[PDB]
Amino acid sequence: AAKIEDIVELPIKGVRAVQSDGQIMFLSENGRFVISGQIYDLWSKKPLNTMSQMRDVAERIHFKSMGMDVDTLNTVSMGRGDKEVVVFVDPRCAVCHQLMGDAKSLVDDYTFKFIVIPALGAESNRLAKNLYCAKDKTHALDALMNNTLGSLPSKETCDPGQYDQTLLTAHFIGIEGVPFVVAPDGRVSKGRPKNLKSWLES
Amino acid sequence: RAAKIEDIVELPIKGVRAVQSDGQIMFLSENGRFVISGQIYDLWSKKPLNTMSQMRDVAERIHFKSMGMDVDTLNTVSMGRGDKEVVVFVDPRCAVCHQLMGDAKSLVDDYTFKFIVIPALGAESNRLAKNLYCAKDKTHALDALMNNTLGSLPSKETCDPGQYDQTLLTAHFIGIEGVPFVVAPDGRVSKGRPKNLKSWLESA
Repeated sequence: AAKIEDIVELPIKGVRAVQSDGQIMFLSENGRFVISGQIYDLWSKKPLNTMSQMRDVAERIHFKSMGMDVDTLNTVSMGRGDKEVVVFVDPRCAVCHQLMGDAKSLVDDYTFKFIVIPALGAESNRLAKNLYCAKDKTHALDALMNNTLGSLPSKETCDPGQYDQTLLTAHFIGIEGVPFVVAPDGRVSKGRPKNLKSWLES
Repeated sequence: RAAKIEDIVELPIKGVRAVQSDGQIMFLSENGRFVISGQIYDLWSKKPLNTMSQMRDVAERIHFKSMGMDVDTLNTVSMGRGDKEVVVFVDPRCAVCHQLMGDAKSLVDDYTFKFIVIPALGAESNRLAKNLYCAKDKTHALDALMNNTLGSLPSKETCDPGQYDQTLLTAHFIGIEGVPFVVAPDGRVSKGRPKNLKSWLESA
């Protein structure tokens, strides 16, 4: 337990990994600062040594490698396929509803984890709570998909705060917007894929 | 040498803290996902930052001369006679800015103020900022800026610096935020008007 003697917030709003002359350096967004050295992904517990690895953290999210179990979040599952797809959705998000529709034709190859987050506020919170508190989750999936979550029978003792953990977690780990799809190989789609089936195969 | 850049990746990092522990200074991202171990260099001032005072310095201070930025080359008007230069970024329609420039008049024996005009509030401020820049006779610029009469300053015959103000772009790039924005002689910044300008201006 080494103590931190001092901490200073630097005027850096962004960082690029830049490869040149057998080295990878870290250059700030307005180009004021360059850092020479080694970067370590504390969440996945590994050094990033190659540009493929830099590309990987920009492009992919590996929940298991980072020790994040999505089933512990406000999650409903659809399908029984051997490859797992993650989708962050708002209960009121129509594009999300459409995505969940396209996914029904894919349940033989994939198991979709729909992570419900009240990204759109107000009524979305009330809905996400109804999902989180529903007694019989076997009907949660259908209610989420039909925007009928409001009617779901609640557990007697279930009253979360307004700051939804799944939302906080998503915000924290860098999930932006809904729907947000993470393919089995970790590739992220910020929005609904043009064609879900093809996008999913790699 | 020189060598080409083979590859570039934008990393998911929105902020960086310098963190001192066990005799080294590490660079930790805003959500704690990444730590960079190694050496940071201020490319604008052309020096290594090796200590926490030096980290604090880039956090707290802006040193124009050291970064090769001559503020007199921006859209700038000067007031006063003092041996110490104070820099203030102002929008021509900014009431707080006007009040600051006003308080500054009582300090001209000790300081020379550089009022760098930026149309941060856009629209009508642009035309005013243009009018200053294109004023043929700059000896009346200070008074026009301070009396909010830049609209009437006679312009050079062929002068239209365009829709995007160079001073504004420069301020944005180097990270000057809001108006007024004060930089003391010792480089210390104030984002807003300091409570008392006179005392604040003295070295600290």
